[PDB]
Amino acid sequence: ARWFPKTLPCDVTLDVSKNHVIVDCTDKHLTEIPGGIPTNTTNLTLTINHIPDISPASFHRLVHLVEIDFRCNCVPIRLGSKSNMCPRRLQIKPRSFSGLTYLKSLYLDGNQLLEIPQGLPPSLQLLSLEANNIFSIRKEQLTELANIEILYLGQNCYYRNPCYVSYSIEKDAFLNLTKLKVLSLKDNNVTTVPTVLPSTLTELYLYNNMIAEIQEDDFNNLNQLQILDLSGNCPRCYNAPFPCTPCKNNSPLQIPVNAFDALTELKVLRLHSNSLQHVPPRWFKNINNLQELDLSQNFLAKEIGDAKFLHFLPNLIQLDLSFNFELQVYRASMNLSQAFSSLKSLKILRIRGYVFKELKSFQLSPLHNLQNLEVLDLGTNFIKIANLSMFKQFKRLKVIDLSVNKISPVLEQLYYFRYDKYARSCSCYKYGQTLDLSKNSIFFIKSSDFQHLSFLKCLNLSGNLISQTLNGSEFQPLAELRYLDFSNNRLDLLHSTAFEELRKLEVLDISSNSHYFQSEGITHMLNFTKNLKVLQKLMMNDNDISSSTSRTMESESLRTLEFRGNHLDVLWRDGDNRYLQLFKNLLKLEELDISKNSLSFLPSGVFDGMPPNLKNLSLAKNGLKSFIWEKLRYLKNLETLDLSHNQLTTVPERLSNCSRSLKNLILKNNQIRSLTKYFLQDAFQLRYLDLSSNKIQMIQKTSFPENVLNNLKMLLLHHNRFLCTCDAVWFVWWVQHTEVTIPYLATDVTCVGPGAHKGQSVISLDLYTCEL
Amino acid sequence: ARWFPKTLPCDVTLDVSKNHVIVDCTDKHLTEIPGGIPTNTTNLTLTINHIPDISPASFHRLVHLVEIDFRCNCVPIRLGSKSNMCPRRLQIKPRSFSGLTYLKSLYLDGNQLLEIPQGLPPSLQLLSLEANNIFSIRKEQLTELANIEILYLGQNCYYRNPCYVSYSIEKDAFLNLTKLKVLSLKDNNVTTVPTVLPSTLTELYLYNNMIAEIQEDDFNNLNQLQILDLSGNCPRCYNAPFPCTPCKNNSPLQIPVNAFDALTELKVLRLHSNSLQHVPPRWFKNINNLQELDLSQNFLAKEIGDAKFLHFLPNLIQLDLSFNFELQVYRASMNLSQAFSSLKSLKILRIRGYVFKELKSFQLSPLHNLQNLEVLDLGTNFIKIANLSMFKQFKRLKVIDLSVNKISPVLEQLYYFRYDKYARSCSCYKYGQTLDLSKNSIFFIKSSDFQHLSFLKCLNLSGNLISQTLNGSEFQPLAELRYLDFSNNRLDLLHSTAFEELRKLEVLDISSNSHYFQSEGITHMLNFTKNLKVLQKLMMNDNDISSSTSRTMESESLRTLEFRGNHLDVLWRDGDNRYLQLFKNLLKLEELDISKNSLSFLPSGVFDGMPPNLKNLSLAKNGLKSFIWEKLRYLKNLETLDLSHNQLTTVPERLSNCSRSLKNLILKNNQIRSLTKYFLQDAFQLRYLDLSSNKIQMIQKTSFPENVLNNLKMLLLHHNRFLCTCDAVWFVWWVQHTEVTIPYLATDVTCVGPGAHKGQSVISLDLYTCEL
Ligand SMILES: CCOc1nc(N)c2nc(-c3cncc(F)c3)n(Cc3ccc(CN4C[C@@H]5C[C@H]4CN5C)cc3)c2n1
Ligand SMILES: CCOc1nc(N)c2nc(-c3cncc(F)c3)n(Cc3ccc(CN4C[C@@H]5C[C@H]4CN5C)cc3)c2n1
Ligand SMILES: *[C@@H]1O[C@H](CO)[C@@H](O[C@@H]2O[C@H](CO)[C@@H](O)[C@H](O)[C@H]2NC(C)=O)[C@H](O)[C@H]1NC(C)=O
Ligand SMILES: *[C@@H]1O[C@H](CO)[C@@H](O[C@@H]2O[C@H](CO)[C@@H](O)[C@H](O)[C@H]2NC(C)=O)[C@H](O)[C@H]1NC(C)=O
Ligand SMILES: *[C@@H]1O[C@H](CO)[C@@H](O)[C@H](O)[C@H]1NC(C)=O
Ligand SMILES: *[C@@H]1O[C@H](CO)[C@@H](O)[C@H](O)[C@H]1NC(C)=O
Ligand SMILES: *[C@@H]1O[C@H](CO)[C@@H](O)[C@H](O)[C@H]1NC(C)=O
Ligand SMILES: *[C@@H]1O[C@H](CO)[C@@H](O)[C@H](O)[C@H]1NC(C)=O
Ligand SMILES: *[C@@H]1O[C@H](CO)[C@@H](O)[C@H](O)[C@H]1NC(C)=O
Ligand SMILES: *[C@@H]1O[C@H](CO)[C@@H](O)[C@H](O)[C@H]1NC(C)=O
Ligand SMILES: *[C@@H]1O[C@H](CO)[C@@H](O)[C@H](O)[C@H]1NC(C)=O
Ligand SMILES: *[C@@H]1O[C@H](CO)[C@@H](O)[C@H](O)[C@H]1NC(C)=O
Ligand SMILES: *[C@@H]1O[C@H](CO)[C@@H](O)[C@H](O)[C@H]1NC(C)=O
Ligand SMILES: *[C@@H]1O[C@H](CO)[C@@H](O)[C@H](O)[C@H]1NC(C)=O
Ligand SMILES: *[C@@H]1O[C@H](CO)[C@@H](O)[C@H](O)[C@H]1NC(C)=O
Repeated sequence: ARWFPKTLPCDVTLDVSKNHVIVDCTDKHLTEIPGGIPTNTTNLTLTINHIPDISPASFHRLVHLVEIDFRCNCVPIRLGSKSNMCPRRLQIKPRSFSGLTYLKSLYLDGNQLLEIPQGLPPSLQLLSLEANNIFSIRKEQLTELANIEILYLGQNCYYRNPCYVSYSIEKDAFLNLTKLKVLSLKDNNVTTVPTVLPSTLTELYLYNNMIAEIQEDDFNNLNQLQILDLSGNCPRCYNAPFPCTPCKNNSPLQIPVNAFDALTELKVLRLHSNSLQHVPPRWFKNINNLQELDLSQNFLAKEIGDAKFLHFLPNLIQLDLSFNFELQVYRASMNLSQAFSSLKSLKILRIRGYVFKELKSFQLSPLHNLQNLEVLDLGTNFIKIANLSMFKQFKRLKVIDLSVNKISPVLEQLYYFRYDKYARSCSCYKYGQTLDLSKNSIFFIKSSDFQHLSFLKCLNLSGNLISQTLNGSEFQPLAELRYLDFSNNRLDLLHSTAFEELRKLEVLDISSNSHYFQSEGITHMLNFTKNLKVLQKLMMNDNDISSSTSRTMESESLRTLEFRGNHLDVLWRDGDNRYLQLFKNLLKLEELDISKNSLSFLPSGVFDGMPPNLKNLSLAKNGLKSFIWEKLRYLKNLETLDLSHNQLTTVPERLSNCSRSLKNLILKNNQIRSLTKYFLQDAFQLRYLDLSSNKIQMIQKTSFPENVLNNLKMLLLHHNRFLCTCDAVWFVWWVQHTEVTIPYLATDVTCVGPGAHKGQSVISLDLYTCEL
Repeated sequence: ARWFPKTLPCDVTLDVSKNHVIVDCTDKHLTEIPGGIPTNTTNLTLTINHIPDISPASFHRLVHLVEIDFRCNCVPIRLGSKSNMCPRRLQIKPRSFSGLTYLKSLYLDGNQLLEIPQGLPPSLQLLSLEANNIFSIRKEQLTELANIEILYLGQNCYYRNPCYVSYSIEKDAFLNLTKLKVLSLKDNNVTTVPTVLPSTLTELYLYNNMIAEIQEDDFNNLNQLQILDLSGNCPRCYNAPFPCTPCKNNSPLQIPVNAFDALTELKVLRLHSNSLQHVPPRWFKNINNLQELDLSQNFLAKEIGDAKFLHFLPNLIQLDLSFNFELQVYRASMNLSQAFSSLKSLKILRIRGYVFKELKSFQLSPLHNLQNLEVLDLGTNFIKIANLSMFKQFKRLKVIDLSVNKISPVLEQLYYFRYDKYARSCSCYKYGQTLDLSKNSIFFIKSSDFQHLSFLKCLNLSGNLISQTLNGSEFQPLAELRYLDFSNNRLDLLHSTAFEELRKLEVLDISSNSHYFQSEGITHMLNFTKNLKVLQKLMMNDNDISSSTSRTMESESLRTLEFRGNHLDVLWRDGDNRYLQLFKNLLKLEELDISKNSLSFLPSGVFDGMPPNLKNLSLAKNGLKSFIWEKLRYLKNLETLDLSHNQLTTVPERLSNCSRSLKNLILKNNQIRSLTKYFLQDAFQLRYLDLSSNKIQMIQKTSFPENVLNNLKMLLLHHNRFLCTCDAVWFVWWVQHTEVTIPYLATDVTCVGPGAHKGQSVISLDLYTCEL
C-alpha cells in the first residue's frame, strides 16, 4: 500500500495546517543524526540519544527548522544513567546553527555545555540550556541573543550537578536583551539578584540559590513582571529530603519593606522556604492584583495568628502557609487571625504542617464569609480531635482536605518537600463537595459523626482503621453521597446490608480490605451489592478473597467491577461449581477485571457464568497456561479481551469461530511461538491485536490475511523472535509497505537470525537474494 | 575425573549402609521409563511423568526393586494439569510386577486405574491407589494381597474425582488380609463401615464419606486399633469451602454408646465435622489410653459447658473443641465446664470458633491447675474484651494464642476448613512463653496492659492498628521479652526512645509499617536502635522508607538487618551524601538485606559506608544495571554476595582481584551473555557460584580454571543459552566429565543451537564430528 518504506528510525508527523513537519527521534539509541530527515522539516527532536557532536553538516538541508530539541545527549553524571554514562561533553562546531535562518527554539539542556553556543540565528526566541556547566554569564556572550524572549539557564550549579564556585553574572548582562520576557536562573548558586534586568520581564525565577539579601533597587524597573519566585534562598532545612544549608544565624531572606513597589503587575509571588518569621504588610501596598502567594516552609506559625498583610491582598486567589510550625511544638489549636476574613477573592487556602491537636469550629470563623473559598487543605497537621459537623458552614467548598491526620472518636506525593517541584525531565472531586479524611486514625464510625453533612458528594475514608461490621446504619446523614473511598480499611462484611444507607452511591472502593478475607471461617456477604440501586462502579481489588457465604453477586445497576488480586482460583477450585455464577446477575456489568487471581486455568463454566452484557474482560497476570478459545462464543458482547502477561502458547485455529464480536485482542507477554495457519481468517471485526513480547518466529499470509489486517487501527509485534530467512519474505515485505500502525519498527521489531541478519530491524531488511 | 558421564535424566544416589540405590525421576517430562536405569536399583520414583503404560519390559532387569513410586502419570482431570491433561488412563500389562520378588511398596496413586492391579508379588507390604477410579472392592481382587500391611484406597470417589455411585465393598473383603495394619478409605462415598475388618488393624481412616450410622459391632474385633478417623460423615457445612452435603435434618453421625468398647488401645479418635450435639460419657468407658481427641466442627457449644465425658480422659494430651459455635449466636462469655480440671495430662487445648465477646479470668479457672498445659488456643473467637493480666496464672504455658480476635482497649492457613488436611501431593516459640495477639483491633497500648506478664519471652502484636508514637513507656512490664513481632502496624518513629523499655529484646520485627513513611514531612528516627543493647536481629522490610531524620543507625549488638522493600534509591539519590553511612555504625552487622530497594545503580560511597564486619549482603531484585565490582574490596569480610534477579550484563575481568574473601556469588536471573576470559582465575576462596538463568552462550576453560572448580560445593549453570558448535568442545567435554555438582544437567543444561542440537541436553551431546 506504500511504494517507499520509511527506513527512518523517527516518527514523522505532518501538520499541513501549521505547516509543521515534526520529526521525533526521542530515545532511539542514535549515535549520529539519521540520514534522510525530510527536507521540509520544521520540528526536529533528538532528546535522549548519544549523538556526540553537532556540526554544520548536522542540519544540513533543514533550513526550514523552527525548533531543534537536542536535550540530554550528554546528561550530567549524577542526573543521567550510570549504566550508560556520557563519556565526553557534547561538541558544537562553529557554524552549526548560523544557517538556520528560521530557528525559533533551541533546546540544548543536559549536554554538559561549558559555554553558551554562539553563532545562533537572529530568529531565536527561546534558548534552553538547563543542566549544563555554564556558571559565568558574560554580557558580551549574550550579544547574539538580541531578539531572545525566554532564557533557561538554571541547574548549571547545584547539588545534583555541582560547579564548586559561585554563579557569576556580569553587571547589566541581560539589559540589552530588549525582548527578554522569561528568565530562569534557578538552582544555580546565585548570590545576588543580578542587576540591572530588562523591564520587559514578565517572569523571573531565582529560586533555590544562595541569595541572602534583596536590595531595594533589584526590582525597580520590573513594572511588567507577573511571576517572581525567590523560594529556597535561606531555606528552612528541617527534614529536607535533599542536601540543605540554611542561611547563617537562621537568618531569613532579607527583603526591604518596599522592594516590591514597582511590581505593579505582579500576579504570583513565591517565597517558599525562605525562613521568614514575619510578613511585613508594607511589602504589598503597591501590588493590589496579587492572586497567588506561596509562604510555605517558613517560620510563620505566630505570624499566622496576626498576618496584618492579608488586609492588602483582596484579589488573592491562592494562599499557601503550609509547614510553618515552629520546631518541636505541638500547638493545642489553630490561632488564625481575623484578618483572613478580608481575603475576599480567596479560592484556595492551604495550611498543612501547622501541627496542632484540636480543631474546633470557631478557629475557622475568619473563613465563614469567604464567598469563593473552594479548597481548604488542612492536611498533615496531626489533628487528634475534630467535630466533622463544623464543616456544615462550608457547604460551599469543593474540597475539605484533612488527609494525613490523627482524627478518631491533587498535589504530588513529594510536593512541599521536593527541592524543585517544577524540574523538567528528559479521583472523585468531579462528583462534587469532597471531604477527604484519608490516612487518619478513625477506628469506629456511626451516623452521628456525619450529622449536618448531608451535602457531601464524595467522602474519602481510605487508610483508616475502620474494622467494624457495617450494617447500613453508619452513614445515614450522607443522603447525596455518590463516591465512597473505603480502601485500606478492614471492612467486615458480616452483614449483607453494608453501605445500603448511601442511597445515591455510584462508586464504592473497598479495595485492600483484605484483613478479614485472610482468615478461615469468617463470614463474607458478597451479595451486599443488591441494595445499592444506583451503584455504577465497585472496586474490590487486592482483598485476597477466597471464600464467600453468598454464591451470587446481584446488581441491576453495576457496570464495571474491579475484582483484581483475589483468589478466584480457590473460589473456582476444579470440581466446585457453587461460585461459577458469582457475576451472572450483574445484569448490566460491562467491564470485569479479574486479572491477578492465580487462574492458571479457567474451569469449564466460567464463561457461561459471565453476565450477558460484558464488553471488556481482563484475565491478565493470571499464570494462564491454557485457554479454551471456543468458549468465547458465550461472551456475545465481548469487545476487549486482555490475556496479557500469561503463559499461553497458542492462538485459536479460527479466531472467527470463537467470537463474532471481539474487537481488541491483547496477547502481549505470553509464550506464543507461532500462529495457527488460519488464525485471523475472516475476523472482520478485529481492530486491535497486541502480540508483542512473545516468541514468534514466523508469520505467513495464511494467518494474517490482508483483508483483516488492513482495518486494524493498531498491530503490535515488537519483542518477538523473528527469523528473517527467505521464508519470511511476505511478512518482511508486508511490514515494510503496510499502512497499519505498528509501534516500534525502529527499536524493537527485529530479526534474531539467522546470524547474518541478527539484531537487524525488519523494516531495513533487503531480501533481494530471495528473488534471483 | 569421570570416565563415563551419567546421561540418565534421573538423580541416582547411593546408601551403602541400607543397600539403597535410589533412582529419582520425579517430574522429568518422561514419556517412557528412561533407558539404562542401574540394574542394582532398589528405589525407583517416576512420579509426575507421562509414561502411558506399564508392561513386563518396564522393570525387566530391575529385579532388586523394593519400592516403585509410579504416582500421577495420569492424574484425574479435575485434580491435574489442564494444560497437560492425561489423554488415556495408565495401562498396566499382565505380569508387569510379578517378577519383582522383593517389591515391598507400590505407589500407583493418580493414574485413573479402573481396577486393583493384579499379579502383584507376595513381598508387597504397602499398596497405594489414592485418586484412581476404583470404587468397587471385591474379595477376589484382594486375594493377591495376603501379606499386605498398608492399604491406601481413598480419593477414588469424591467431588474432585467423582464416580457417581456409592462405594461398594464386598462383605468381609478385607478379613483375610491377616497382616493389614493401615486401611484408608477416606474421600470415597462410603456409606457403611465395611465389615468384618481384620483385627490386625492399628489405623482406620473412614473420613469424608456418607456413613450416617455406626453399627454397635462395627469395631468389635479391632482390639489392636490405635487411630480411628470418622470425621466428615454428617459434616457441619457452614462456610465449607468445598461442596458439602449434611446428613438429613442436619442429623449427627449416630454412634452407639458402646461402639468403642473393644478399642482398648485407641490413642487417636478424630470426630471432626460429624454434627455431634452431645458427647456421651459412655463412649470412653473402655478407652483409658486416649491421647488425642478431635471434636472440632460440630454443634458442641452447649456441651462445652457440661462435658461430663472429660472425667474419663485423664491421659488425654490434646483436645480440640474448635468451631462448635451455634449459628447466629454471639455469646457474651465462654462457659467451660469444671470437668476440664480432670484433664490432668492435657498439653494442648484448642477452642477456636466458639464466638464470644468477653473472656474474663474466672472462665479459664477449670484450667488453672492442669499441670502439663502447654498450649491454650483461643483464636478466631471475635473476643472484644480480655484482661491480658489473667495470663499470669498460665506462666507455665508455651503458647497463649488469642490471634484473629477483636480485642481492643504452627497450624495451616486453611486448617479447620480444609476438606482433607492430610491430602497427599504428587517464628518465636523457641524463645519461651508466647502471647499471640496478632490480627486484633488493638489501636493503642500502654504499660499497664501487660501488668503481671513479666515472664513473657515473645509477644506477637502483628496486624493490629497501633499508630502511636512509642516513646519507651508502652511495654515497661515486659522485662524478659526477647522477641517482639510488631509487623503490620502503623509505627510512628517520632521518638528515638521507642522500644527501649524492652531491655532484653533480641529480635524486633517492624516490617510492613509503611503508613507514616508514605507521607512527606513526617519525622522518622531510624537511630532508635542505639538503646537496645542486646538486639540481634532487626526486620524493617516493606516500610517504603525513603527519608530519615537520622543519618546513621547505631548498634553495638545487631548482627542481622532486613531492610528489604524500601527506597534506599531515594535516600542515596546521586549527589546526596547524607545517608551513605546509614549502616556504618552497626558495628557487628554480619547480614544486610537491601534487596527490592529500586537500586538501579549504587552511588559511590555505599560500599565504604558498609559496617566493617558485613559478611552477607543481598542486593537482589533491584533492577541493578551496572555494578563496579572493584569496590567489593571495601567489604573486607564479604563472604556471600547475592545479585540475583537484576539486569547485570557483565562479570568482572578477574573476580579474585575484586575481593579476597568472597565465598558465595549469586548471579542468577541476570542478562549475562558471556564470561570474561579469566573470570574465576585464582579465586581460591570461591565455594558457590550461581550463574543460572542468564544468557550465556559459551564458557571457555580460561574462565573456569579447574583448580577453582574443584573447590566448588556447587556450580549452577542451567537455563542459559548454550551454543553447541564445535567451539564449545571443551565445555561439553568438561560438563560431561566433571565431578563438580551441577543441578539439572539432565533437565535444564541445554543447547539452543545450532539447528541440529536445539533443545538437546549438553550432557548427551556427541561431538566426535569435531575431532575427525
Ligand atoms: C463465626 C464466623 O462468622 C463471623 N463472621 C464475621 N465476619 C464476624 N464479625 C463479627 C463481629 C464481632 N464483634 C464486633 C464486630 F463489629 C463484628 N462476628 C461475630 C458475630 C457472630 C454472630 C453475630 C450475629 N448477631 C449477634 C446476634 C445474632 C445476631 C444479632 N444478635 C445480637 C454477630 C457477630 C463474626 N462472625
Ligand atoms: C510534622 C513534624 O514531624 C512529626 N513526625 C511524626 N512522626 C509525628 N507524630 C506526631 C503525633 C502526634 N500526636 C499523636 C501521635 F501518636 C503522634 N506528630 C505531631 C507532633 C509533633 C511534635 C511533637 C513534639 N512535642 C514537643 C513535645 C514533645 C511533644 C510534646 N512536647 C511539647 C509531638 C507530636 C508528629 N510530627
Ligand atoms: C556554591 O558556591 C560555594 C562558594 O563559592 C562553593 O563552595 C566551595 O567549594 C570548594 C570545593 O568544595 C571549597 O573548597 C570551597 O571552600 C567552597 N567555598 C565555600 C565558601 O564554601 C560550592 O561548592 C558551590 N555549590 C555548588 C553546588 O556548586
Ligand atoms: C455418591 O453416591 C451418590 C448416590 O449414592 C451419587 O449420587 C447420584 O448421582 C447421579 C449423577 O450425579 C444422580 O443422577 C443420582 O440421582 C445420584 N443419587 C443420589 C441418591 O443422590 C453421587 O454422585 C456420589 N458422589 C460422588 C462424588 O461420586
Ligand atoms: C514546533 O516548534 C515550534 C517553534 O518552537 C513550536 O511553537 C511548536 O509548538 C512545535 N510543534 C510541535 C508539534 O512540536
Ligand atoms: C482518597 O485518599 C487516598 C489516600 O490518600 C488517595 O490515594 C485516593 O486517590 C483518594 N480517593 C479519591 C477518589 O481521590
Ligand atoms: C448496626 O450496628 C450498629 C453498631 O455498629 C448499631 O448501633 C445499630 O443499631 C445496628 N443497626 C441495626 C439496623 O440493627
Ligand atoms: C445474601 O445471601 C444470603 C445467603 O447466605 C442471604 O442470607 C442474604 O439475605 C442475602 N442478602 C442480599 C442483600 O441479597
Ligand atoms: C526405599 O524403599 C523402601 C521400601 O519401601 C523404603 O522403606 C525406603 O524408605 C526407601 N528409601 C528411599 C531413600 O526412598
Ligand atoms: C486486670 O486484672 C489485673 C489483675 O491481674 C488488675 O490489676 C487490673 O486492674 C485489671 N485491669 C482491668 C482493665 O480490669
Ligand atoms: C505473628 O503472627 C503473624 C500472623 O498471625 C504470623 O505471620 C507471624 O509469623 C507471627 N510472628 C512470629 C514471630 O511467629
Ligand atoms: C510517652 O508518651 C506516652 C503516650 O504514648 C505518655 O503517656 C508518656 O507520659 C510519655 N512519657 C515520656 C517519658 O515522655
Ligand atoms: C537519634 O538522632 C537524633 C538526631 O536528630 C538525635 O536527636 C537523637 O537523640 C538520637 N537518638 C538516639 C537514641 O541516639
Ligand atoms: C546469607 O543470607 C541469606 C538471608 O538473607 C541466607 O538465606 C543465607 O543462608 C546466608 N548465607 C550464609 C553463607 O550465611
Ligand atoms: C588487583 O590487581 C592489581 C594488579 O596485580 C594489584 O596491584 C592489586 O593489589 C589487586 N587488588 C586486590 C584487592 O587484590
